[PDB]
Amino acid sequence: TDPLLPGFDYLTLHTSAARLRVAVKGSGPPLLLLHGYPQTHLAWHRIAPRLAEDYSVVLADLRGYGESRALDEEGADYSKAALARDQLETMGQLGFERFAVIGHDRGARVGYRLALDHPQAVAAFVSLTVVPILDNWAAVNKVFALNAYHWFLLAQPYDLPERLIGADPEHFLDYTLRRMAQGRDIYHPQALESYRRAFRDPAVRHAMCEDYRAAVGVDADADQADRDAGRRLQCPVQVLWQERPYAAGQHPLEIWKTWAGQVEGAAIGASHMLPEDAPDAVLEHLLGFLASHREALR
Amino acid sequence: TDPLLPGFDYLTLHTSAARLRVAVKGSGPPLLLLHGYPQTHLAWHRIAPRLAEDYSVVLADLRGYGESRALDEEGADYSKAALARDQLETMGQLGFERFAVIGHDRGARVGYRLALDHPQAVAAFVSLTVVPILDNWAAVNKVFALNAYHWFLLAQPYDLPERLIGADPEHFLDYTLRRMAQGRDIYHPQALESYRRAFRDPAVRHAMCEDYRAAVGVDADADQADRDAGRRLQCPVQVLWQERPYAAGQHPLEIWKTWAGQVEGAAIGASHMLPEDAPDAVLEHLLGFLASHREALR
Repeated sequence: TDPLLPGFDYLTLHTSAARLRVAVKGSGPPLLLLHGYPQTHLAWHRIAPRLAEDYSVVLADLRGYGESRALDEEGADYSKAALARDQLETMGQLGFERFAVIGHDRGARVGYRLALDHPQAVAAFVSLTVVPILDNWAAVNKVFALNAYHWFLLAQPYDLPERLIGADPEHFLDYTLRRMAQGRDIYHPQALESYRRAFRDPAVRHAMCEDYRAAVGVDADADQADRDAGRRLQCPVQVLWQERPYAAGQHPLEIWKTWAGQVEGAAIGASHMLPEDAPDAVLEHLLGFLASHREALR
Repeated sequence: TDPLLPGFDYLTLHTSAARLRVAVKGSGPPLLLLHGYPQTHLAWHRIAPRLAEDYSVVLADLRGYGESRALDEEGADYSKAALARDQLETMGQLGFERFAVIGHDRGARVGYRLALDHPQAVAAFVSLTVVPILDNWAAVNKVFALNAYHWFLLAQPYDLPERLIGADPEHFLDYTLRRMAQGRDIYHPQALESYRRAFRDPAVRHAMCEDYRAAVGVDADADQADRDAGRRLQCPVQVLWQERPYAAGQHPLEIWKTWAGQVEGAAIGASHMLPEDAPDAVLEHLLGFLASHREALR
């Protein structure tokens, strides 16, 4: 019965390599919120309004997801580094050279790559559920690959996964969202229609496969280069993770401490879909982190 | 320009739990040849005629593949152990209580499980490309899961993979066969039409998913129980493998020596599809192995 994103102004930004859908609200220090797969900026609908009471809030559809599209309709770059440049250009266009980044799922992957590549631009970074892909790949075993089968399917060469997931897009979308939510009734029916309409667009499905392809390839190469160079995130980092068992060496707080000198975080008793499943818990942690690092935002 | 399976007699066997398509030819000691995924008994067309000059040759479609079907059209068992019982019943019906087994791909998985469960029935065992699933699962890493993505896709719960692979069955079949052959022109056009017609049958596709599901679950459990018990194959074993690099502990000859006291084998410079890609090399090795162990066949 609350409206979706009350008072958010919907924009379409024309950047060097993309046409990006953005929604903005608020004043004060800037926050960029980046959704994940197979979603859009509406995934933040339970979080963004509260944040916009105290901050400048920018919500974006990732390149190729939702209503955002690459201008190169044949061979665009959907690597995290390219999407990180999109974020620089987006925030710059809106008046911000330095900003906090809050990401979930693929959006957190864009976010950390942004922070690594462009440390002057990232005041603080929050990851919901994500650790760097280098660490994920090192952890692959039987159970991982069964649970996260789509990491392998969607990364197969063009156009195998596009043919398979494109056959009955809405069925695959619905199946995937239910599975990611552990069957919990977390999707606002109207947000859902938005996710569905995006997924019915073959270009969106292709951009999602390209994301997964990049994760295998160039994104992992970029992480390795940073590890080799000893390059770490320079800002405060918060990681919010799903309450579940983590193998030795796999705990998200432990992993982030190998990538950044200033790390904190908390477990949340919800599914992978933290923005929609546990918005009040997420907000409590986010608000406290941002307040505690108000000097970093300056 | 040679006919397919000249002089083979096509039978349909009515077993306790299945209706099985069988093709037989020859006299002398019995050999049971078991094809793999996504194929049928026709995969042996370049090998079986030569063997039938000197042996009793039995070719079968695995339960649910090709023209073989489970009688339980709702909830059949497609575990390797169940398909191994099918082989006992098949060979018994034809007059054989003890026989050699030559398997490729999923058929070799049926074969080794038969040998373990029913050592009195298996005179000798030949595996083309396969090691026990327990060993495969222990080797899962990033590259394995990308290369063998279908092991993970096809094992997802009912009916996810059936929906995806069933959308355009012939396209997926053709793609998969090309990939497995490394693009080599190895499929006789008429054998191909047979593989295609089977794959167009939703029941066949479902039985294939069930095979992959069993591989994750009960088949692996069965291997572990044998390992725990110290149970090994009791017959001579030959393994013919694809010439490629194998990680330490992963070489097929080394692995089979942990499962059997009498093991030999050879590399063949071909794709995974050894029966069709390298029939002359396979025959040279098979004939020599069977001749060398003629006493075991008695």
